[PDB]
Amino acid sequence: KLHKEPATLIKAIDGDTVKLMYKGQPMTFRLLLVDTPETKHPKKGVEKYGPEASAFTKKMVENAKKIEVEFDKGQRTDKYGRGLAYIYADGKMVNEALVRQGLAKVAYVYKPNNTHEQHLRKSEAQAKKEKLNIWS
Ligand SMILES: Cc1cn([C@H]2C[C@H](OP(=O)(O)O)[C@@H](COP(=O)(O)O)O2)c(=O)[nH]c1=O
Ligand SMILES: [Co+2]
Repeated sequence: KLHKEPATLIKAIDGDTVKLMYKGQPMTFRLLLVDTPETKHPKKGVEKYGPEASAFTKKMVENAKKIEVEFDKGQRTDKYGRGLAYIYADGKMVNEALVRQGLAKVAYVYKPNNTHEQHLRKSEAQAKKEKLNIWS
């Protein structure tokens, strides 16, 4: 099945991208199955709820005692060299926490890297029926 491995926070970049020390190497990790509003790129840019999604991920990983990464069963990095994982901060999955708050939408679902897709879609449906943030 999937397994969690330890990692150490270096820096949170924005809502869905964080830099971590993993097995002794610095890497940027991109959260599987979600897309947060942009803070960066001019062909996207500071989007509504981008500042709040970044701050939520930053708060969540900086205050954690333990960060764990869980790779899915397909490729572990994307075309930019970013690690593709589910990230956990004291056992809470950051990717699901964002979707549950309406600060991310379920996106980039590429098989076989989709083990938690239904769990995330269930949380996104709840954030939409509660009209949270993106969905308000
Ligand atoms: C989440 C994810 C993104 N990506 C790619 C798709 C997009 O490519 P392009 O940049 O060509 O559009 C980009 C989205 O990342 P960001 O949302 O960080 O921009 O990263 C993957 O290749 N695999 C993944 O699992
Ligand atoms: Co994004």
